[PDB]
Amino acid sequence: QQMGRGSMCDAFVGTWKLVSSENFDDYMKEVGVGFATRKVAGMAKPNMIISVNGDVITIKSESTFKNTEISFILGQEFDEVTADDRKVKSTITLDGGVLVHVQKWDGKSTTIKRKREDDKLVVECVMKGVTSTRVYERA
Ligand SMILES: CC(C)Cc1ccc([C@@H](C)C(=O)O)cc1
Repeated sequence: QQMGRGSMCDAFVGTWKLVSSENFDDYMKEVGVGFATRKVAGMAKPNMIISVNGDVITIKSESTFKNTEISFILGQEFDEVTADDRKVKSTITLDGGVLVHVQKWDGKSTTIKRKREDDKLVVECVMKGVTSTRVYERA
């Protein structure tokens, strides 16, 4: 083994905690999440952990609601069971330094974008005309 070099996604690596969430309930409604799930998922305050190992990116989310973990290679689709229990087909790419996560299921699609803004990691969840913004800071 030799030690690898860095990459642009290193800006994302680390441990992040949710500090603010706007219009997430409306997002979840638009996605089709049911009442009891929305209310408990909307109350969650996740720690999000992003790591890189070679070509593989891992995103872990930990909360009192659910713990999730996905591992992927940019541009390479995978199967994902989401925290709300949708079975989706997911592809995650970089677009100009934004991590773009598209989920497809049941003829529907939603996009989750992650972007660095100052010391924060901003998450933008989009379902048709409904957007939710979630802001994370370093743990
Ligand atoms: C319909 C919802 C429950 C799916 C969902 C949206 C956003 C996240 C992460 C990015 C988050 O910020 O918690 C996780 C799950």
